[PDB]
Amino acid sequence: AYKIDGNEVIFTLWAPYQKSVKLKVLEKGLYEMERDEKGYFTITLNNVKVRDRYKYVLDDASEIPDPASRYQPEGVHGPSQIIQESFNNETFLKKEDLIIYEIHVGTFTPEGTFEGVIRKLDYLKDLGITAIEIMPIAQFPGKRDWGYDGVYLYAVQNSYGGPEGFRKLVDEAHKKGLGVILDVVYNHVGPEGNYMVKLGPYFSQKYKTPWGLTFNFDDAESDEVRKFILENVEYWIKEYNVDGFRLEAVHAIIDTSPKHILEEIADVVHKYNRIVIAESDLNDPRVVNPKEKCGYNIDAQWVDDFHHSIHAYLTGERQGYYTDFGNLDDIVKSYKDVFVYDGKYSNFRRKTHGEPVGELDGCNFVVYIQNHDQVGNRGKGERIIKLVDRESYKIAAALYLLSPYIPMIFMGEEYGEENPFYFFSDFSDSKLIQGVREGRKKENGQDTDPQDESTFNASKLSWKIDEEIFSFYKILIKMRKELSIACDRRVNVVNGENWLIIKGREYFSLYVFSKSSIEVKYSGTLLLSSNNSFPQHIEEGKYEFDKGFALYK
Repeated sequence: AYKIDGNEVIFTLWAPYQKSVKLKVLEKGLYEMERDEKGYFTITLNNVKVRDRYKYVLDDASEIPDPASRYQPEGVHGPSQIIQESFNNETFLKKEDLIIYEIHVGTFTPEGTFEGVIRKLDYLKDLGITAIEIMPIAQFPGKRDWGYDGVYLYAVQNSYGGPEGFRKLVDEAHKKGLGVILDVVYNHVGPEGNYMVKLGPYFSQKYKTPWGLTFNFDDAESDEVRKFILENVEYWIKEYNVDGFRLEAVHAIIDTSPKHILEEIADVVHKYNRIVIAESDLNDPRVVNPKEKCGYNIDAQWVDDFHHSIHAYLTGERQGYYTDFGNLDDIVKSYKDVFVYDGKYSNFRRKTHGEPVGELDGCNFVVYIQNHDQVGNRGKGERIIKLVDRESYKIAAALYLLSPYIPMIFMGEEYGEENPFYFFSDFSDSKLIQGVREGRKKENGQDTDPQDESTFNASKLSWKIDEEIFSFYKILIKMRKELSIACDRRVNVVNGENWLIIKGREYFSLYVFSKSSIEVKYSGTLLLSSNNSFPQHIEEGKYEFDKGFALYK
């Protein structure tokens, strides 16, 4: 990194593999750097200002961007740039009022920039969302990427609007009473434009993940790599005033140290009173358990079991991981016990999977019927709206929005967006271009070309409003708040062949998947319905209901 110190600025580069490194300040000089014995290279300079461009030149004369670059104006292979130094001591977000909205900046808006998301803030606020979640903005190759190919952990993507656009987005979100959560990647680096391998043991020689290589957290020289990650979390908070984080694939962050890097990450976010959420495929409560119960004390985790159980039941799909799901029983299991695989044999995984969650309340978990993976990892990128009828879509929306868990809405879901969301990338390396095309075709059955611009264009939201769907979402969100549904796992669930009744402290819901005669054990007054066949006031008794959903107070 660099540190601005009055009128001077000190450049620090960690590079144990390197005998000697030069700082090349574009159009100024080449400056020999001083080397300490742990292999940190330094110089303090007097003639450097905001906006100056630089690179490092290595033993073998080759020139590289700063791996801790704060800005890559010309992309992943261009020079690094010096930017203005910048936060609130607290996030105003309360974990239990959290309703999350997932945004891919590039496709969210015709603009495809942060400014584009600023334009939608009033709309999001009025919808009833309390936090936006931004998919990764760490600089990745070209302009079209989900974000997981990011390769400069500190550098806000140039083509989204860079440092200033992001800072402006968070400032405007705060003015409007909305939090921002940044999706961040601490388990891997993208395959194009990363130069760390030339500098030191950033990557493990011990571990292989689905992704491939991973960061080195527990082997020789790993102190400095732990710092690189820990300082990154601190950086987003101080420099951008971010409210929280969503950690990509924590099951791929491998650490056998006495104290797990995941626990240290949560320490950093909590020291600054922020929130962290984990994407975890472990079904293991240690991720969110407090330290006194041997956990990392992360605030919440994504629970795919909830999505899968709804998706597989409603669609009839059993391909890939859906094979582990499909029964109505699975939805009730996840509504009661959170995990469906809570220590039970998985045919998909060919092993016993998961662990019960205990008495953890609902706000340690996040659920959804849609997100970038559950749409985008499908070969044809189909939203669930294309896979179920209108009533089923509404029933699915109710099931998660009225659950004890923190709900996350996928951009466009709420107004009935029909456009696909495809996997797209924007590599320039011809081997990587070939690999991604072949891999997406073989693994996902993707027929559109990930590297074709029209694949990105087809994934852009249309903003074509289905008013009836939008109204339904809006009222759901509002009723969730009024009924104090959030976090509260004290629910009673009854099911028959083709229906579910779920009762909480203040409400009951009827989810009728197919015309059924149902014994209703409660009295109440109708708050919301997926059609108008349900009565305003219901009393205990037996009723024949058509497909649909009804919420009673």
